[PDB]
Amino acid sequence: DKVAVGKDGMVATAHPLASKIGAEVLKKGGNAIDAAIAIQYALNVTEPMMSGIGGGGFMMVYDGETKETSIINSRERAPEGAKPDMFLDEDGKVIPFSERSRHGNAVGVPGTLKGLEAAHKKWGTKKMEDLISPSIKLTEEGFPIDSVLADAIKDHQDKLSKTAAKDIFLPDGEPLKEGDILVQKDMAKTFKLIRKEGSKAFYDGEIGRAIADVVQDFGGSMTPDDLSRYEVTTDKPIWGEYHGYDIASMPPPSSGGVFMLQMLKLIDDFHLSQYDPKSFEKYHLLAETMHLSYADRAAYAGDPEFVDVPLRGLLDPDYIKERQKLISLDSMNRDVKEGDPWKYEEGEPNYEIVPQPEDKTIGEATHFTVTDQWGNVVSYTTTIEQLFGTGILVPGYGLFLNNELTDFDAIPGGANEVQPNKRPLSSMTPTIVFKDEKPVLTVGSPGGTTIIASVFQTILNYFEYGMSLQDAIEEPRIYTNSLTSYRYESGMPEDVRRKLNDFGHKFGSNPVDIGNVQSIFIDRENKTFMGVADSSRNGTAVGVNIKTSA
Ligand code: NA
Repeated sequence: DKVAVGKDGMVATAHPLASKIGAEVLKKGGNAIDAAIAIQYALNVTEPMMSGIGGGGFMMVYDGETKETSIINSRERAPEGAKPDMFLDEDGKVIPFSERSRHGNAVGVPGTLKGLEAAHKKWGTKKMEDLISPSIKLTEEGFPIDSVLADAIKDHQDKLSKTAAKDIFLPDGEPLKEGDILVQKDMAKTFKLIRKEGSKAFYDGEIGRAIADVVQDFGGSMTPDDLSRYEVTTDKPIWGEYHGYDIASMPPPSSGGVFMLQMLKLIDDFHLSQYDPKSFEKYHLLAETMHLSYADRAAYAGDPEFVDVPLRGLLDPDYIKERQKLISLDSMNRDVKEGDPWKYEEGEPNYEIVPQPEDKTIGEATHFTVTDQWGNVVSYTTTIEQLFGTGILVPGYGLFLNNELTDFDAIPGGANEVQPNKRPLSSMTPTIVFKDEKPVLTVGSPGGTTIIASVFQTILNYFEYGMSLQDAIEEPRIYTNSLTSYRYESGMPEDVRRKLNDFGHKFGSNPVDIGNVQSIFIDRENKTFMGVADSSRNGTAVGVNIKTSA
């Protein structure tokens, strides 16, 4: 079911099998981290277009013992053979996203598996053999697919029809429909090999060199030395405060936390509870806020190891006011340029503001969350950049490679320019909300740049409007990053949309799904966990109740 309640454990994932697997891990004494790993593998199996060991993600973990919140950063790095103008042709103009998404240089160094390694060596309590076996037997013996997978295959037949993925997903040229069984023998082989040799086989073994060869064959410049040079990082979350709660989220190289918190700070003083959850005022103010935030994102966000992001000025109260001057109910801001936070901050941008064309299909990830009986809290957002990533299947291994490096700017000079060993700017937002410095909520969503809007709104809907968790998730969302791009979910009143367009907005004719939030609420005063999965997909929440003497 989409909503469940537990007392000793709780799991919320995008695929039911992964949910029941993680729940099983919790059931026989495992913790939230073990479950997180098992769920990662199960998601690799059942939803290979969203997450994988050929991709990367951000894993937020709240430790039950040390009471510390840390982040396993497994973002992909560019090879040192990667160049700033590698997204430009010989004529100095931007290669279309359709070709960029599938090319060799779009592939970054996969970091997921090493992230799982670090997580297992820090908080792991069960043998990873046990954690990977169910996924192995899920790829070996097959499984009946869901509607999301089938629709994804049918919508991306063309990308899959040029790689080693056809003979698996397009048997005779026909995509596997809902109910069809998906068998992945080669994937099972890779999982078994990893079960044998560990991460060694991936980063210093046959799998690595194979990935290298197929990448170079697709025009890439990645070497096995690039793989063997890779290490995950550990990040301290970015902190904000909203209506008495402390919010912990993802800092650079992700843009999620900073500007989600910025949107919160910007819209807080308008008190949206004053208006109706489907009124003109709320939607309008949301849009006006998002424009400013994304405007800043397009100019000030990038890998902190390479460029300086002005966090301190992006969240400064006086700066927030200065930007709030541009937000009003009586008019619409038609000149949406990035603000100047550097006033309120020591330092100077070591780059320039470089305009980018908006040729970006927006990609989808997967987010999941786990909670155990020891106060450990896991909120993991993992991704290959887009559905099936590049589409490139590692030959003989049945593994999809990401196109994460497209998250870089096509035109160099900016903070998010292509640099070697540099991590591309992400929009993912794994987030944990605390009260009295103790975890009470988990928020996270997939869908590239829209994620920030999905989380924000959700959080808003939960605290400003005080709605229930499922109501906060299911409450229709909107998205806009410019005066040209607008999206709205099914649920917005037609007259309100029409008036919004009369005010200068550009909402389209038909609605689309925005994000997919899985969340876990921690009710300590009732000693239970509540799990909710978004209806946008076939997500699932499963609770765990363990008897004493067990
Ligand atoms: Na992304």
